[PDB]
Amino acid sequence: IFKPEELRQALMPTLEALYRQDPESLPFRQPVDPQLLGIPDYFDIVKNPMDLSTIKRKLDTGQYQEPWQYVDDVWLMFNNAWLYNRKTSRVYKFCSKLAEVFEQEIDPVMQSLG
Ligand SMILES: CCOc1ccc(C(C)=O)cc1-c1cc(NC(=O)c2ccco2)cc(-c2c(C)on(CC)c2=O)c1
Repeated sequence: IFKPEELRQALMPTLEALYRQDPESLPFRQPVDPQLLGIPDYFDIVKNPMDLSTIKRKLDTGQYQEPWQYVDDVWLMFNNAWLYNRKTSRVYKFCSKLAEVFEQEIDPVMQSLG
């Protein structure tokens, strides 16, 4: 069992590492609005959307019961972007950079938790 403050203290640095990536985190900081972005086909392909602001709010307000729920949401965000965007596209490459950063950061944090 995990207290929400314990999860926030341990996991927020891994999320901050993603936010720190500029420009690579810019497609992921807010939820995708297909109308604003001019990609109205998005929700036909991405049925379970996820973004950094949602993950941050969940961590801030205690909505995760255990750390693998947070890890699941981060990977859901990455997988959505790799599914929707073409392999040669800017956003796909940005996602791959974030995933490389996350893999480096999450491993020892989960070991300390556990
Ligand atoms: C239509 C192509 O855009 C996308 C396509 C797909 C996806 C996904 C996540 O699958 C995301 C984006 C996307 C990209 C960028 N920026 C750059 O790519 C960039 C910045 C600098 C160089 O490149 C910003 C935003 C964005 C958001 C989410 O919220 N806002 C204002 C709140 C935004 O501006 C969204």
